[PDB]
Amino acid sequence: DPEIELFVKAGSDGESIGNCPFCQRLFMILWLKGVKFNVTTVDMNPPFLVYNKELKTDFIKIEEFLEQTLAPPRYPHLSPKYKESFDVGCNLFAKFSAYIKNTQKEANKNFEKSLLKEFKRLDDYLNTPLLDEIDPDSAEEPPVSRRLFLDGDQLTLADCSLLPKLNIIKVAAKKYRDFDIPAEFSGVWRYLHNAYAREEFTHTCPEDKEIENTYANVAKQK
Ligand SMILES: O=C(O)c1cc(S)ccc1[N+](=O)[O-]
Repeated sequence: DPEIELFVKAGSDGESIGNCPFCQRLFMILWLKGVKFNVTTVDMNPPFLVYNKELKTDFIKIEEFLEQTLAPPRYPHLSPKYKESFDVGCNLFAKFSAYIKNTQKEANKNFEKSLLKEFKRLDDYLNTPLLDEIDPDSAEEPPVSRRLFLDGDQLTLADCSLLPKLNIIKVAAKKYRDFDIPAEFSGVWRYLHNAYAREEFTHTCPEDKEIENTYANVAKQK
């Protein structure tokens, strides 16, 4: 295979994995490709990629590049089967971003509700059986989805995008707003339990502190 170096943002010691959810997304893509690569952290905007001596910089170009040039059969395809696997998480980070930046405590419930509404949209998607889901015993569509991840039972590009952002939301909102993702979002929790069991996700996460540091001067209410 090719010679690859991924440059990611460094954490507060200038060495550890810092909070950069697109860097984690690319780290996941390369890991899931099953390709050799090195990861370098930068105490400097990341991620950047060196692929056979060429510097690449535009994330979208990079993601397209990798999916197209690291292809089957040597490498797994990572594009999701269903376009909505991508589309479901579209406003979730923005709602979190407004919630975590709000400094008016009496507005907290309104911003939290707006975040919960997006989590509900995600939960519904994760509970709705995909068109390809067939119960192995009855051959009926299951009544509630059982698939591991967004698109099916493998990690896809959808998950490499969404998972890093959900980790940030989970960590930062718990730290600064005492927020827990409701237990009643059983679809969301099944997905998170499955994801946190995969090392491509957990071992590319920065330490929670790095994410807490990102929000330390925005999330304190006044
Ligand atoms: O980067 C985002 O905020 C994001 C945007 C869209 S349109 C879909 C999924 C996403 N995920 O997964 O994070």
